[PDB]
Amino acid sequence: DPIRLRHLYTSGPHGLSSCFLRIRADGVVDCARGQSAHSLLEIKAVALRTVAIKGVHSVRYLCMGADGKMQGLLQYSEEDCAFEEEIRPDGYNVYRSEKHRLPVSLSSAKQRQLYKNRGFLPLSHFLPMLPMVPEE
Amino acid sequence: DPIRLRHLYTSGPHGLSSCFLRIRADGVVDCARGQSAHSLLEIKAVALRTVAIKGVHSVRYLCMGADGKMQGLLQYSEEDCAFEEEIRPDGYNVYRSEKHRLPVSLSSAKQRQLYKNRGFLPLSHFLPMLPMVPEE
Repeated sequence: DPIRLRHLYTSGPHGLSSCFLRIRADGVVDCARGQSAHSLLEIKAVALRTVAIKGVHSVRYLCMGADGKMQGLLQYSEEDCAFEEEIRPDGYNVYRSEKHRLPVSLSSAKQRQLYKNRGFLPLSHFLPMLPMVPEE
Repeated sequence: DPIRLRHLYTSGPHGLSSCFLRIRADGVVDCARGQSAHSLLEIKAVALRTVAIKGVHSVRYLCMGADGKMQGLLQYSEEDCAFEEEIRPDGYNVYRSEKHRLPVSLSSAKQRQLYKNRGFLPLSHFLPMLPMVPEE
């Protein structure tokens, strides 16, 4: 199916923390305060509900490593960079990794303990936002 | 690409504050009133729009530390001393640090609060000036 250019938005319960998934040139994955060139992602279907996410600007694939820690890799590998896209009741998406048994998330090392301490991960629900300006 | 020898010029709104980024022998980074041997910088491309800045006279690399505070280090480290060079509408350049999420600036500790209080940093727009006398 068609390719999608979007900005993945998430936030904490307070709301004051607006976070757009950003893939940096140095391979780091963090939170951007608003839509930017580093947060513009290319979401491509690889299988049924499975997708690959690539930073348009950094040209790095969103990949999952140890503990579900996210990073941007220049080289794509299905097992670490392909995720099952699922819509949640809140209308946001969760991107799950089969191999790592965890959803993509911008949670910190300390926050990741909540996946088995409460059964969830902070900053793991993402709403694909269309860019505020046409682009392709 | 080729190496560039320049003097980075900036100023305050009053204009009365002419500032050339100076890298001192004692590692301190401050404002020079005019072009001098301490303000002669070597700007070298490391990647696409990424550059390294070294004081010719002090032989110190322009590096960013805590709060974006600038200092001159004898030892180069990409994460703290490499910046993305971007041209602004005023024709001046802003040198951004991916790791520190801030632009190079000669702002004081008190002035740095303006980055999130207004979204900018004083003395962060720099115009690379060619030396007024040939040199290499």
